[PDB]
Amino acid sequence: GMSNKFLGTWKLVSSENFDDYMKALGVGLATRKLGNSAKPTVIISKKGDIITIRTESTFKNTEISFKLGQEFEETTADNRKTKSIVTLQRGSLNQVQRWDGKETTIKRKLVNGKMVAECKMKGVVCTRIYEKV
Ligand SMILES: CCCCCCCCCCCCCCCC(=O)O
Repeated sequence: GMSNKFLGTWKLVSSENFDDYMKALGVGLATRKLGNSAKPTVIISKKGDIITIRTESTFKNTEISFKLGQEFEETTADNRKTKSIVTLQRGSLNQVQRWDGKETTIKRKLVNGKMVAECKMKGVVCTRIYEKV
């Protein structure tokens, strides 16, 4: 299953193209400004076969709990109500969110002890790097 090397608390240290990513999602300007300013913390944890990914920022906190490969209801930070599935592919945690006939993917993998999130919406690709705290 998911490597335990994912487990822990992670701090955003880099973001690239997040603004176009948020635009692609339909996020408005004032909200994009706060999203570009945010340096969130991501806490990954597990209890049994339930994985929890919690995101904490001054603007918005979010949290999802799921079992691999089982679709669940998610409320995103920009308040989309999505049906989502997290899968494991070559050590990459891959989240797909679907709503209103659209789809975005967030792929999280470990690289030299950092966590790299790649976010994809309509060909826009955003890259966010996190360091373990
Ligand atoms: C990310 C929380 C704070 C900013 C909230 C602004 C609303 C836009 C959210 C878009 C989806 C966020 C995807 C984040 C991917 C990651 O975990 O790095």
